[PDB]
Amino acid sequence: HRVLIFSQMVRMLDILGDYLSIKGINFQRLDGTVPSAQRRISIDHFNSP
DNA sequence: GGATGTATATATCTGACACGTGCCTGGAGACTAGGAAGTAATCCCCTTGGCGGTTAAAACGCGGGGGACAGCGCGTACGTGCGTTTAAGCGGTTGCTAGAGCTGTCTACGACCAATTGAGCGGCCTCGGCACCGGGATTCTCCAGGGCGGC
Repeated sequence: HRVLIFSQMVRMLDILGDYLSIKGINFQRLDGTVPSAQRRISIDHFNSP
């Protein structure tokens, strides 16, 4: 399985990103701080076979 | 042997403590009215954490020259000291007037209260001016016919 995780706060997204960084899980991220080019890059990277 | 240095005692000066007195202002006691605390309702602004898109401001780098700063010379203007003058400072005259303080009288002026009403705040209707739409007058580009030339 692959999982999306939705949050109302981007600071809680930072907390989960650090949790997966010390945990060691390949994660990708999207919020309002990420510009549209890196958003397109991340969505295409997650959807690649 | 005479006079000088020094110690203890006595009279006088002076700031401080307590006693006395007035008086007037603060405190005690009582009453009352209203200022403010509390309550409920309504509505609008502010808080925190986000997103999206524009864009002009902020940031960064680099070249260069204008300006800040240091040094040096110089000459003038200010400091310093002394002798002389002068006016400030103190004490003094001599009267009159201004002003603080106190007491007294009175009157016009402002506080206070009730009734009234007319000037301030909000909305509604209308006009002045600006703007949207329809119709008439004026000017520009174009398609076709007539005449001339060539094989």
